[PDB]
Formats: sequence, structure tokens, C-alpha cells
Amino acid sequence: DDCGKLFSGCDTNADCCEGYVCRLWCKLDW
Repeated sequence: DDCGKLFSGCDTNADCCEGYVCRLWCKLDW
């Protein structure tokens, strides 16, 4: 539910919910 965060790297399971990218950071769709 909580999943990854903004800029929070690129975790496996916590692979930051759909919204941001998986670049250097889990930042917004840059």
C-alpha cells in the first residue's frame, strides 16, 4: 500500500507505486 516514495531510489517490492519513474530517483514522470 505504502509502496515506494518520491525519489526513494528503486526498491524491488516497494517499486514505488505508479506515478513516478525509476530513474536515479523515484521522481515524478520527468
